[PDB]
Amino acid sequence: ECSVDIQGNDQMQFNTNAITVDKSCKQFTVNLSHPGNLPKNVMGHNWVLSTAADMQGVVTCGMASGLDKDYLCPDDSRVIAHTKLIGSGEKDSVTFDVSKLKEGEQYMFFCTFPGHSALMKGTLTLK
Ligand SMILES: [Zn+2]
Repeated sequence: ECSVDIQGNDQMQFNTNAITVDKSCKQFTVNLSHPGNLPKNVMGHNWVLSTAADMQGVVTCGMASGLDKDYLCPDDSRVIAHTKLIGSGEKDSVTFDVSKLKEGEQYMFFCTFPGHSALMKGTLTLK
């Protein structure tokens, strides 16, 4: 409806590649969980949303910020929404206002844990 449940596993994979946000939604929520066995310092996953153009810079800034900031730069204006960084058996939800999205743009979601973004990314589109 106006939410999606996403799992990030021990093989650096999200279980979706593409999220659609319905125009009727005023908020949208992502419920993130982490099946598998590995703790967050070795296989952490977050779900972070930006424009496609901003993805790399978000990722690089996160790398500079490190594990103790959950691999995101504090106050990064390019981050539309984000969960916290989670490890196995943990969960986190993020809810954001759909007014923050422009219609028909293919934003990207991804994990900013070192090395996860090229495998752990997808599109989000407001339709
Ligand atoms: Zn990850």
